[PDB]
Amino acid sequence: PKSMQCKVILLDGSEYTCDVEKRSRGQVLFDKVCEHLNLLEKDYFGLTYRDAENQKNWLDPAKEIKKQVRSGAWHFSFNVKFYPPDPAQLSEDITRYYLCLQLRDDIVSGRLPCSFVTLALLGSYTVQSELGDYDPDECGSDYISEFRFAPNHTKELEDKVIELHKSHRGMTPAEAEMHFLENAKKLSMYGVDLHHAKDSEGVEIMLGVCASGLLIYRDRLRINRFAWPKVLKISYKRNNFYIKIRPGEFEQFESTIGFKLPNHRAAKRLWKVCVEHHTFFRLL
Ligand SMILES: CCN(CC)c1cccc(O)c1
Repeated sequence: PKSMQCKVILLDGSEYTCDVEKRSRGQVLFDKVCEHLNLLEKDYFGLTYRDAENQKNWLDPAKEIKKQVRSGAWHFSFNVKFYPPDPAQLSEDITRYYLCLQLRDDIVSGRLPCSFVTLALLGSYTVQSELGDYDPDECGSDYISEFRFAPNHTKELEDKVIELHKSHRGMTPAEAEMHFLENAKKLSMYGVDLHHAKDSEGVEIMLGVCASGLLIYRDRLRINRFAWPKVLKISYKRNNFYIKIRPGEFEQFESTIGFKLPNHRAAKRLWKVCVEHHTFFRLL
């Protein structure tokens, strides 16, 4: 029975290494990672890998690892797949902790845009959870934390994190992570997976997939929302992606909306994440 070495980047940036049989389905590796992380609420999380295009793909837990990574290294990242709309309803604090770690990376990476004050408030709750009560002995008029908080760090932002941290005296880690999530969950791009596309007229847009539905970002003025209830069917063909959109109240026919993706693989990637999110929605 031949075994392949797996390397997994965890959300704290640490690296987990293990072996699985070469014919293993993704679930086998994911179970080993989740046991390492003492994670029980596993269904919100998944593993990603990079293809030769350095594009992120979800490892399908139901499919053979070898049939997915194909030519690539057995190198993966542990990520949030389904962002809970209401993280207070997760059963375990450790689930909320890994969700906070994922959101901290979504923020630093710029996937999750954030106002100055929200960057400072989230940062202040992270510092509270990890260091406890503000300590002046660990501070100065110049102080620059180790913590990454934003895609573009400024002294103004560092100062504001310290001001807010002083206010959290006595707050426990689970409490500070809950306040972190109460703020993060309200951000317009929370849990939104963005896909580059063109509309039917060749105009570049972004397609956003999230718990609530599919978002179109044409411009800051033109923004379509298709709540999952309105979506009957999601399909791809060649480089094309289509959604079948419910007749309006008293209308006779469904409508189909068509999009151009960068290639067949990018169309397939978007369709799979849409199907998986639509299922998640009907379980809420
Ligand atoms: C079990 C997999 N399924 C996929 C959408 C899922 C994922 C997260 C929560 C949940 O209640 C269900």
